[PDB]
Amino acid sequence: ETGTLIVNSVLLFLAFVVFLLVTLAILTALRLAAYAANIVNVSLVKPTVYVYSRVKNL
Repeated sequence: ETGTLIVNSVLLFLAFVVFLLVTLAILTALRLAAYAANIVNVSLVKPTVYVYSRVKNL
């Protein structure tokens, strides 16, 4: 091409999203591992919402 970065970006971005979609949840497996230092290696992001607003306020 003569500088077409849309065909290479639109094609990659597509295969990229799907990758991040699942690859994302994976990162979660690590988070729960943190709670393992207290009781069990189980945790969630629901109770973490408290920070959602905090970070936003900052």
